[PDB]
Amino acid sequence: GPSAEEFQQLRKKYTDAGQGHVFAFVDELQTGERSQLFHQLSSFDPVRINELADKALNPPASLEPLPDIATASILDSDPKDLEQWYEEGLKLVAGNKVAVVLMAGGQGTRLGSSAPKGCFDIGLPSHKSLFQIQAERIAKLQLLAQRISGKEAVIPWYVMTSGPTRKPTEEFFEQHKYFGLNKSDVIIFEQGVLPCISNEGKILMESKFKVAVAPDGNGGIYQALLTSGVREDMRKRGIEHIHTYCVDNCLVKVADPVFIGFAASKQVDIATKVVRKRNATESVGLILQKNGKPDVVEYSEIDKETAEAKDPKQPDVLKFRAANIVNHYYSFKFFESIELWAHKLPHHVARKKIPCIKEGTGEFFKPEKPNGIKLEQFVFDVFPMTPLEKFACIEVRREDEFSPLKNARGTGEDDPDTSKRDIMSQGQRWIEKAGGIVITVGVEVSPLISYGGEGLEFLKGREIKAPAFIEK
Ligand SMILES: CC(=O)N[C@H]1[C@@H](OP(=O)(O)O)O[C@H](CO)[C@@H](O)[C@@H]1O
Ligand SMILES: Cn1ncc(Br)c1N
Ligand SMILES: Cn1ncc(Br)c1N
Ligand SMILES: Cn1ncc(Br)c1N
Repeated sequence: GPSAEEFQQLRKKYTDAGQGHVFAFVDELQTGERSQLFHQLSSFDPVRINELADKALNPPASLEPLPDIATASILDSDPKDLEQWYEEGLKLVAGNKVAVVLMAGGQGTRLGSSAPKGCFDIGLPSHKSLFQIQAERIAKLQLLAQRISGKEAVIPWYVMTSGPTRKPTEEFFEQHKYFGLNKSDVIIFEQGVLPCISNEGKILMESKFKVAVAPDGNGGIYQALLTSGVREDMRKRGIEHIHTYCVDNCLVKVADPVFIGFAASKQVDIATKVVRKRNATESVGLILQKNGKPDVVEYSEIDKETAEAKDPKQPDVLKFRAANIVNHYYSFKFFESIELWAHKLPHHVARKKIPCIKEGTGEFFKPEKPNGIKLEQFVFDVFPMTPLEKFACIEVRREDEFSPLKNARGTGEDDPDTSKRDIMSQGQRWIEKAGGIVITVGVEVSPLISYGGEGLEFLKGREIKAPAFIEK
């Protein structure tokens, strides 16, 4: 019983807003289930929900590649610059100035796992989860940074989850003792939610006592950094540089020192990585300059014309081919401005099949056709807020840096088999370059042995029979 007169004023607000049907079932509810609905409805402003539904449902460009000033490439940067960025990056780690934010609030709808995507075991000989691989890269990088400071290096690991992934993720991290990181340096927090909206603009009811909600997209990171206390913790620690990435990339160079030292040396607010797009239809965002500003056209939003546009003088090469691999740098100073622009991030509309109560009956039904929409903010929608001179984009090698897990085994791409093959082909490559000989497919190299190919001299001359696993 959370008051009765408060229940009344809340009912007025929703009914005035044309959303009174959320109370249609109140008179047959337990006291617990009533209190659930009251509290959760009180967390949403129904007028604001109408505004969003209206823009989504009744909705109302100069478009060029990024100029050369804002762009760089691992593939053709002066090696003096690559070494200098690497060294400076590593200095910043050794200065305890580098934090990581892992975006891991995804559902993995194409993967159809029961567990968080970061728990998934892609069938490596180690059977290590994506999370563990990433934790060991952090572990290894901390050790590398010690080797040029002679002091302990800490990179705090902020892990952003959704309501659906938060509990299993914390249990997994706990069961694995945080993969050998200090639990005090790993913070698990949660992104926010928005209500799912029917095609007619009506809030959808999951049960007779609960509204259907969904995570607010990876662009919900910003808001969540404030409300979780994470930005505060970063400030306390003296963090100045933050690498943000998606959980699903099994090759991700966590806190990559070249990237950090590149961005810091340019004094950007924001930097981002790309790879050459694989073909016209790859499900990647494209980074470009839109209306004079840095920006991303998401794969779900691009038209055929722009996706298939060819380069004037290279008729089989796409004009727009800087594929977003969700690897971002921010200055800490950028995050200090979140309150000024968080509310300006647009809401992207996705038409979704949302299980709910049929308004009228109460029969909790799984719908056939998309009955409603989910709204999501995207992390990269801050790019057009950022001046070109304070933005930087750097090309990396797909085979070293981007191998996403989108689909279930059996698909044939961006799946557990392509992921394993990419990690094991990278390990063989590194071993062969250090003098090792591989019989033979591929070799898994623990990040604790090598972060990025270093430290493998001990393998010179040794014959390794693939498939193998190099651990301590
Ligand atoms: C909002 C966002 O981060 N979108 C990203 C993200 O797409 P998904 O819809 O999450 O698969 O990962 C892609 C790379 O796997 C990237 O190209 C795209 O732009
Ligand atoms: C010239 N160009 N366009 C996309 C990307 Br990647 C590069 N290098
Ligand atoms: C994108 N933006 N707007 C104000 C400020 Br300070 C920043 N970084
Ligand atoms: C044209 N462009 N976009 C990103 C990057 Br790297 C380059 N060169």
